[PDB]
Amino acid sequence: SVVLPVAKRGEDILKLIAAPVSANELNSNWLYQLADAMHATMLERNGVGIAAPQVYISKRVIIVASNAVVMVNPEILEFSSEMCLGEEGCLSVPERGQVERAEMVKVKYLTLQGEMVETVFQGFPARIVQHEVDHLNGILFVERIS
Amino acid sequence: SVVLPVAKRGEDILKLIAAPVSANELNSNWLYQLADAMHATMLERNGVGIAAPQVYISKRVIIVASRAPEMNAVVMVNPEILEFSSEMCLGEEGCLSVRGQVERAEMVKVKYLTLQGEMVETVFQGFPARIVQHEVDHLNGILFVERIS
Ligand SMILES: CCCCC[C@H](CC(=O)NO)C(=O)N[C@H](C(=O)N1CCC[C@H]1CO)C(C)C
Ligand SMILES: CCCCC[C@H](CC(=O)NO)C(=O)N[C@H](C(=O)N1CCC[C@H]1CO)C(C)C
Ligand SMILES: [Zn+2]
Ligand SMILES: [Zn+2]
Repeated sequence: SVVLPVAKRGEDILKLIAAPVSANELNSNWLYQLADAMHATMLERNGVGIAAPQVYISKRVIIVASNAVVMVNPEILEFSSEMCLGEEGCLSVPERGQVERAEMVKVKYLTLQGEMVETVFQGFPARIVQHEVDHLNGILFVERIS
Repeated sequence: SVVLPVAKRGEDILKLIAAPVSANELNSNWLYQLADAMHATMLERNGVGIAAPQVYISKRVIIVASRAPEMNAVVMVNPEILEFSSEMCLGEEGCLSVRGQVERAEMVKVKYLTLQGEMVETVFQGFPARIVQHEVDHLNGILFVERIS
């Protein structure tokens, strides 16, 4: 049910490298409750994704929802050299911007139950993925512009 | 219960000022679960307290659980030390995230919220007072090794 407070540009939490979710957390009430609160917060703000650092949780959890998918410890395995520009805004940057992304990405991640999945995204979902994974590595979208 | 991974000295999560728990989070399953995982992790690491930043959660939640006197564990949300005593004690401190000597106030008066969100004000003495000072230092981005003076 909970909507979490969101960190804004300037706050140091957003510039860290987020720590991996551990094995013990997989399939826990702990992790389901985190994911649920992140999903509620994204919904309240009209987001199509969210990353844990943005709700002060320095853990590698994102949600992508252009059904909403929860990804634990995601890794982008390859980017296409084919690029595309999209307009991005960020819940943490209250300034929107035109940003180049790989048109396609191959990604590996864990579900909340801890099952390994691998998949490709194209177009907008793929931009969402790259934006959220950027949050996990301490990067805001404005740093990908200039 | 879940045992969580713990940040060690030189991870920058430990150097931030942790954000206050919001009103909407009080009395939520979210918060009960966070506190439960913190509690399990402290027990499994043989600590006598824990702060949320140590488990990568940049939020103002601590647990004080001396064993040293023995007390029942207390969870404190948005804790605030309203008064430190002029009296001081010095004793060996170590941290799940790092030992040596630290001068602490011998008494502290602390105001905090329970997990339901009830306000409580309590005076700690001796070692529990040191535990509180240490955990609140974690919330403000300070490790005890910065206090070996
Ligand atoms: C675009 C790449 C993904 C950005 C995801 C963000 C959410 C966020 O900050 N995640 O870290 C969002 O939903 N942003 C929205 C957004 O940019 N949207 C919403 C629909 C179209 C798209 C492009 O402007 C609004 C809320 C600013
Ligand atoms: C005022 C001291 C408070 C220290 C709290 C730490 C745990 C911690 O890092 N919390 O943020 C701890 O449990 N440290 C233990 C500790 O210092 N103990 C355990 C029993 C008594 C005392 C010995 O000095 C061990 C793990 C080294
Ligand atoms: Zn964002
Ligand atoms: Zn400590």
